[PDB]
Amino acid sequence: QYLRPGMVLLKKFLKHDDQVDIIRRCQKLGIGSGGFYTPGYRDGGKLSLQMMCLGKNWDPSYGDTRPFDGAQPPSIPEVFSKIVKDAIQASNEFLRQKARNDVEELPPLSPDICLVNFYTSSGKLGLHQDKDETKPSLHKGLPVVSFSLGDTAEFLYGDVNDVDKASKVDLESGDVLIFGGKSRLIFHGVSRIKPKTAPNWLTDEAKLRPGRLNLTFRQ
Ligand SMILES: O=C(O)CCC(=O)C(=O)O
Ligand SMILES: [Mn+2]
Repeated sequence: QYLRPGMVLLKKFLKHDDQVDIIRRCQKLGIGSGGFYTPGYRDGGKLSLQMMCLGKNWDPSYGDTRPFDGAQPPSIPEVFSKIVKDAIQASNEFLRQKARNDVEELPPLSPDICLVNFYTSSGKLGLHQDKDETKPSLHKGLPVVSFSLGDTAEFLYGDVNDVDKASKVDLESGDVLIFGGKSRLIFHGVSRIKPKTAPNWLTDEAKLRPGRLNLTFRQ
């Protein structure tokens, strides 16, 4: 649960039907206009990764359409935003209960982007900061809220671009991870996808392919 100031991991936060619904909506959004593509560049490097944005588009920074094909991203489903807000509320309640030092509290989020990352089993994403948001967003420490579904990721995090100084946590299917405030500019990334770790009920009900779906909400 508490990983460092303003960084909370909510285990198995996503409900059954919400996990299925997320996958089904992403499968459909993923094949249409503004769907998944293989990025030519990601800060930190990458392997076996495809992405698509909902809300604002995030290109190699932010815009209304993808330059390479002109497609407008699908908007962020209202259910996704609701679950983001619930995660932030639950984290703030936890932080209030944990207070001994200042009381910690994460800023609210009204996300206008969702980056959807899909990793196959050989997937990885190198260490980087989420630093492309506007200066006021960053200065306010508005959090990043990350959903995990499917196979488990080994997620690295730390203060610098060196794995030797990074911590590791597993992000398992259903987990929501939040980093804001003093943790907003952590270096972070995905070192490994653990094969064959997605819950069977999810693979079966959502017809989920091998790998991991991440949704990362910001601004
Ligand atoms: O897949 C993850 O959990 C990391 C997502 C991420 O850091 C990003 O795409 O900016
Ligand atoms: Mn990131």
